[PDB]
Amino acid sequence: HHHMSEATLLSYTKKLLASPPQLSSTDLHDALLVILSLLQKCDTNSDESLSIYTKVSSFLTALRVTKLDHKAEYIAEAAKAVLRHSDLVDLPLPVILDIVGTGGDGQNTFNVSTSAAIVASGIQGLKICKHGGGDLIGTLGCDMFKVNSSTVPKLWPDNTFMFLLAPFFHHGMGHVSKIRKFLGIPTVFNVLGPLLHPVSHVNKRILGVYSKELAPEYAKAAALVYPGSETFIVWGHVGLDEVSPIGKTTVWHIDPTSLKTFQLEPSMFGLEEHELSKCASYGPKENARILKEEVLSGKYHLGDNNPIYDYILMNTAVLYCLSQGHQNWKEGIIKAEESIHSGNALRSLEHFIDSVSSL
Amino acid sequence: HHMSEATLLSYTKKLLASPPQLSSTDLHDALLVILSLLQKCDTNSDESLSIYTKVSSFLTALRVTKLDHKAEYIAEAAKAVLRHSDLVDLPLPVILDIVGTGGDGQNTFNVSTSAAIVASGIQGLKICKHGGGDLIGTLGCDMFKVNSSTVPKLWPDNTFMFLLAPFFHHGMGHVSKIRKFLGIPTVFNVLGPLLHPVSHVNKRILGVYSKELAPEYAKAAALVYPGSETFIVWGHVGLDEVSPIGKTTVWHIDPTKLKTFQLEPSMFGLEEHELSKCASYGPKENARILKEEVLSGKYHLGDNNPIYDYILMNTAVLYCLSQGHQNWKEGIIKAEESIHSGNALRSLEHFIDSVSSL
Ligand SMILES: Nc1cc(F)ccc1C(=O)O
Repeated sequence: HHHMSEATLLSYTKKLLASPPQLSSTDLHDALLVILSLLQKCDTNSDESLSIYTKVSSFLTALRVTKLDHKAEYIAEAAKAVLRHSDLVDLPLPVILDIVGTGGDGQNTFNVSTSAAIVASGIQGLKICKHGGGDLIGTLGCDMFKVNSSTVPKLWPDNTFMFLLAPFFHHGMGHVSKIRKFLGIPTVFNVLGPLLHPVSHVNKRILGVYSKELAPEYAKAAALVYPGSETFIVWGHVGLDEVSPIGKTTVWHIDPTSLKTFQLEPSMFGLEEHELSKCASYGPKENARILKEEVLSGKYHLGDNNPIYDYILMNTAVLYCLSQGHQNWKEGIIKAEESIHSGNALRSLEHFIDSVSSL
Repeated sequence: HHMSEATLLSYTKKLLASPPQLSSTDLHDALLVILSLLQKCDTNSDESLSIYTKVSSFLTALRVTKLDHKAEYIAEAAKAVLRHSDLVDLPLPVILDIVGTGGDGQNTFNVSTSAAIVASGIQGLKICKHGGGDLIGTLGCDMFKVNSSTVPKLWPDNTFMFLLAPFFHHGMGHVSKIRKFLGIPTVFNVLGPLLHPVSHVNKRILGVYSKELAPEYAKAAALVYPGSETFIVWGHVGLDEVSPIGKTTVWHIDPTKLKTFQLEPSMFGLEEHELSKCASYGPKENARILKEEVLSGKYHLGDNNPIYDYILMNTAVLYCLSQGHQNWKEGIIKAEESIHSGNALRSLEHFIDSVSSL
């Protein structure tokens, strides 16, 4: 009877069981708003809670089976519906970039994403507002829970680097957290993280995706969620949501002043290829120590063929090149190298850690 | 433990593959995992939340693939539910059943029970009707007394028996709450007619709600009842019975191939009646009409009483199925004779008395 009811949710699920399916991209937006209302108001241990988890499970599964949650317009409406339950950052009116992946690629490489974001943030004229999650920033002695829509505006003016932990912004993602665990299958939610940036001022971004087949739809989705933001969608050919240190990577270029694809190889950066096995994660604590006491403290050099160092330089070089409007990959390398050895990258990180500590 | 959420999840994943990797025996095994897990959901705990999430996921994925519209899947689903059933063991006439899937959005009179009773008064015929009884319940019959253990006692001396489904199929009891919560059709919606606990039944009418379903539903009926001559019926107004208005398609399984023909009340010498004239007056009222207005002999062929015509027609189809011909007007004469001889009221009365002295 009320729009925000099991009855309304059921009617949207029934559009999904029709041949062909009759669920529009805007219906998916509307359905997700009903699911989030139904889940936020859940009465613990009530029959109503079981019935609701039943109908949300049913909807989300139907949506996976039809594959409409892999269509650009549907991904965008889904991100938009989720964002309605989010704390967005209100800022008073350098190039501001984000770098992040969908995940879901079944890989466990070093956190190059946060590392490149920190090294890029050391380059004069760049500002980095990375949205993610992760624990890595956690283990450098700053409470990431202190960073929310209320504190980001205080941190914003004097910081070249910032990290936003998604769960402290996206209360809608918090509401589906338990049913996602219970479902144990991928859903539309597995690909929304990168399209939920709560800072409107971000100009450019690298968005990594787990699959070649998603990339073109994810590029069209990114264009709809971040209108006029110049964007690389990246897919490493080995199956990786960032620029791979082995083999090729494809870039899908959303260029608002112009769709177009181009191919990246480590040789274009003046770097050796490295196998994924040589570029592994040692978990958050050790990743952070490696980053802070080795990479950012200048223990390694361009030309040392240190695999992790190379991997971070390359991802940094793409951030720089994206930021300046050119494909001079070796120049982004030089700029990444200078950010580290000048101490600027470590200073950018330390200033953000001190800033957070002060809240 | 193999009967676990993790095992169910792996079955759901088979359904999300392109193309799906869920075989019909996979559905059988998945359904035993489901009925086992749902048995443990006696509270609204988080474990229950989790199990309902995964069963809903599985059942919904099955519906959207449409594997639950395929005969092999429907038969394997029936076999899995029957594992949780009390089945009737009998010592080794024609024995008939008449029942529908429901799910047609109609609210028509209980013509199956009524036609089963009238048919049971035609000499040579034995009726063991299986159904979801509330009607026969209100005629002073303790239908809980009719179970696995008591059916063999009632079998020898009764031309008519009614078997109330929820007292046989514990497995259906377990999925009752989640099916209500799902609000969408699943495979469970079409299993009722395929769950008969007496294997000696050798002919039946099974109504379906959909033209589209009927062909695959006839195949499933042939897999579930290999030793059975069967009519699947769909009234074109959208009805799981021989319709008192417009045409009814019949799919015929003759275990000698899917034969088809068409029924129209004129073939029975009957006027057409709108569904509105053949409405369900509720269990207590339906039982009153059937025993007072119909089995008493108050109405005859030619009175054009809608309920009475509706019962005569469905009885006549049972008779013709039983005899291996299409003499529909002979069917009417045999039905009219079972009502007006009193033989029908007596057959029902014998059963109610058999159950009373149990
Ligand atoms: N709830 C049921 C119980 C039975 F024994 C047989 C069928 C059903 C049904 O819901 O159709």
